[PDB]
Amino acid sequence: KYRVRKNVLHLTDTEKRDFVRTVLILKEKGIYDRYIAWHGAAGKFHTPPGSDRNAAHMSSAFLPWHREYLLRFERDLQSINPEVTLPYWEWETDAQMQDPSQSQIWSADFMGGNGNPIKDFIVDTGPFAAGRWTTIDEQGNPSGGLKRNFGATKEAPTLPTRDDVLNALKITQYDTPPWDMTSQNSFRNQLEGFINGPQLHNRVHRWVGGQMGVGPTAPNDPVFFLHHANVDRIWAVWQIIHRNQNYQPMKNGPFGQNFRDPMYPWNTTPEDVMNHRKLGYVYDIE
Ligand SMILES: [Cu+2]
Ligand SMILES: [Cu+2]
Repeated sequence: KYRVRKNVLHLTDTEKRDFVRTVLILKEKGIYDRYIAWHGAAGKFHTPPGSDRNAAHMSSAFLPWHREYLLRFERDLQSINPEVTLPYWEWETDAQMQDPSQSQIWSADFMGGNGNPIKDFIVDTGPFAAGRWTTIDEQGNPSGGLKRNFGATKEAPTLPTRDDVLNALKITQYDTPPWDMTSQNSFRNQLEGFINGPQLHNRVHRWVGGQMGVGPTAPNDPVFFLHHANVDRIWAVWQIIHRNQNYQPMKNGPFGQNFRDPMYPWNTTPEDVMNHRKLGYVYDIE
């Protein structure tokens, strides 16, 4: 309840400067790379093998997986700078703008801007511009630059709306069998965005483009964590609202998806991260 995750737009220039600096440090130290690989590994871990579901996506573990993932990242920032916490990108408000790409999150002192269509959508502004920040491909080999291409996709010309987010918060069950991308009247499948996809979470990735367009390379873009911080806030808000609801499946789901299963690549369980306050953080909106 001490660490407070703030909205990006409420950040002081110094806070924004300190977040970036710490992320750059994690990168230099070789720590940042551990996160990208954990994510890649996870999406490759199929539950069960042959199934669509994996440890980190397309099933019930989606929400807790990333919560643990973000918890570990924040602790790592914290080891560098005890004053630094993970902010969130409230994409639903930016979506209200005439031109969302005009959001302050993309300023040169923070995330940097859109991709340069002359350099194949390589990002050349900001702290994470090519030549300042090295990227890795799916194979673990250098890929040579952050790429972004906002709203370029026919399927996802726009970010998700405030109404889209409110409509997910109305769903009663955390998830429903068969605990996959076809799960109906499920908050998890809804938020993840497979209901008439891409919506919500999935929709943000498609809208951002570049590495953020494809799962395995998503975290190469530091905006990945800001986005997942916002996703985690929505879940946390749901938990407050539907407080007689609990995680599902409690059992009989596939191994890795149940309440008390370890979440590959770690030993952490969904039970372990069910209460975010217990983890030592809370979002501003409280
Ligand atoms: Cu993920
Ligand atoms: Cu994601």
